[PDB]
Amino acid sequence: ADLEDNMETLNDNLKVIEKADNAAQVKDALTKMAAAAADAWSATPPKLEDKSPDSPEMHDFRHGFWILIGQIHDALHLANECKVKEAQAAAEQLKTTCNACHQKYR
Amino acid sequence: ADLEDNMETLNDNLKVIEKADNAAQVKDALTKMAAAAADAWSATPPKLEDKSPDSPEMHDFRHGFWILIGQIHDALHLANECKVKEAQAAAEQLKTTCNACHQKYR
Amino acid sequence: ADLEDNMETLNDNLKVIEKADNAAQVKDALTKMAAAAADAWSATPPKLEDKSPDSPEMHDFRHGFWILIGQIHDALHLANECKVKEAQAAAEQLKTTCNACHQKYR
Amino acid sequence: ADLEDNMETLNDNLKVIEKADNAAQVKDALTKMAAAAADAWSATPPKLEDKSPDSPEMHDFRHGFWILIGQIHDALHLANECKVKEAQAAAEQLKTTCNACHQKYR
Ligand code: HEM
Ligand code: HEM
Ligand code: HEM
Ligand code: HEM
Ligand SMILES: *C1=CC(=O)N(CCCCN2C(=O)C=C(*)C2=O)C1=O
Ligand SMILES: *C1=CC(=O)N(CCCCN2C(=O)C=C(*)C2=O)C1=O
Ligand SMILES: [Zn+2]
Ligand SMILES: [Zn+2]
Ligand SMILES: [Zn+2]
Ligand SMILES: [Zn+2]
Repeated sequence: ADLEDNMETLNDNLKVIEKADNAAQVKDALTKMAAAAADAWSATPPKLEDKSPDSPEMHDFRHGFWILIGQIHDALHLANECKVKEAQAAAEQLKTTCNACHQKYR
Repeated sequence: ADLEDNMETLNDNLKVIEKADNAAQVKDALTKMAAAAADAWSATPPKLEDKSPDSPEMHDFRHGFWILIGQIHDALHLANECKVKEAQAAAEQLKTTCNACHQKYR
Repeated sequence: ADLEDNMETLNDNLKVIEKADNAAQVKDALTKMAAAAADAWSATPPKLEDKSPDSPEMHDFRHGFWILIGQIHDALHLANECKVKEAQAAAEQLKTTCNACHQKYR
Repeated sequence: ADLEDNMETLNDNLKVIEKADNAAQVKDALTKMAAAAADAWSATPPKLEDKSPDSPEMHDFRHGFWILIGQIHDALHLANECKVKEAQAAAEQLKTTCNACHQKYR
């Protein structure tokens, strides 16, 4: 999937989680988020088109995905344990990682 | 790329790290490994081909890559700090993750 | 040290980081936060003094420290890399973790 | 507690995790190991007393506890999801981290 589509998948599923009634819905969403974040790994964002892959900027760009992936991984544990409110909080909190990357690279 | 080729990227780059003389070499190899781990995320392994994308087995299989990716993330920081020896040890330590997945799923 | 004293140390050093114009000062402050956060691990806050040490509340309280500890760990690598602004932003970001625990447990 | 006593707690609990019959027994042991590893954070090992608190050795020593704490955290989630063989597997894998530290500093 292209970068924009993975980003839409991340946005859609954060909202699903916010509004979720049960653990299954939160798990399903976090699962789709993980897959989207992992597929985005390799993408070159428009603002860095003129920079190579091994470029310093691209390393720092990709670093935000390691952070996101890790927060997704741990939130899915909280959902697996039926700790719905807790998993919803972890999801709300990882917005800071979304925002930081957008602020610098969108 | 396919799962086999991602494994070859992981294997190859690990020996590069093993034998490397400087930080830049280790950084480049970890970067390639991180892309290959992320790309592997959604692969279905030959031995789980009778299991569904949402099944305990496929969740456990992907969990192994969350762990791998985490370890590669940290190892790159060590490489970035030019802590080459400490980076090669992390790369050695994460081989436990490679092998753990293999024993269960290869 | 007690929990209040660890909280003062976390806060005081977060302010040092915000004010800092160099990596050395951010590193040192992140190091002291790490120590304060690990020392707070086993504290029982007043609002949970009526709860079992194995309660879901107490497990969730300690989980907030795990999150904080890992955010400090990553920010410190950023600081070791002389990514002064990126380390400051990470420190800014982990305030969400401080805020979340406080709102539930203080 | 002092470094030696926390190391006893780490070692005793590992062996309890080995032999455990149920998830409750693994959860409880891992909880105890988390606390022991967090309490050990600050400790100056005998082999490094003559080093500065901000020497590379001490930074590296503390780093190993970050790695250990994150691994205990993840295993505890597996134990809480009743994935007892997977939590036992994760626990017995900790020894990669235990051994690496002992090799350099014990
Ligand atoms: C975190 C979970 C997260 C969300 C949510 C998110 C959403 C998001 C949207 C809705 C867009 C707009 C899509 C569009 O083009 O209309 C968007 C765009 C970009 N993002 Fe994002 N994003 C989240 C996380 C992250 C992270 C962690 C990074 C960088 C590491 C990142 C980056 C970007 C970039 C670049 C774009 C613009 C891409 C484009 O338009 O082609 N996001 N995101
Ligand atoms: C860790 C860094 C890592 C390495 C290195 C590695 C290597 C590796 C090789 C060389 C192969 C054989 C490829 C072939 O075509 O014969 C192989 C195969 C598989 N692996 Fe692997 N592998 C590493 C990590 C991991 C992890 C973390 C997992 C699971 C989460 C995993 C899984 C597998 C599977 C399944 C195979 C078989 C694939 C096939 O036959 O098509 N590996 N790996
Ligand atoms: C994150 C870096 C963080 C900061 C900063 C912080 C600050 C802070 C202050 C300044 C206080 C007031 C202490 C006082 O009485 O003088 C305070 C108090 C509490 N905190 Fe805190 N705090 C941060 C993080 C966290 C986290 C992550 C948790 C829980 C996981 C947490 C908890 C608490 C609690 C409980 C108190 C009240 C203590 C008491 O009144 O006895 N904090 N924090
Ligand atoms: C990880 C799970 C882990 C285990 C288990 C473990 C065990 C252990 C023992 C049994 C000892 C000696 C016991 C005694 O009573 O003297 C011991 C001692 C030391 N350790 Fe350890 N240890 C584990 C992990 C770690 C980690 C991650 C580190 C460093 C980051 C570490 C370090 C040390 C040191 C230093 C000692 C010697 C203590 C002394 O001589 O005073 N260990 N550990
Ligand atoms: C998902 C979350 C949840 O709480 N449940 C109920 C069954 C889980 C039962 N338990 C334990 O109490 C400990 C492990 C375990 O699996 C879900 O299905
Ligand atoms: C890569 C690793 C390394 O040590 N060096 C040498 C320059 C170090 C520059 N520094 C600091 O000393 C502290 C932060 C920082 O960026 C590399 O180029
Ligand atoms: Zn967690
Ligand atoms: Zn690290
Ligand atoms: Zn990082
Ligand atoms: Zn996990």
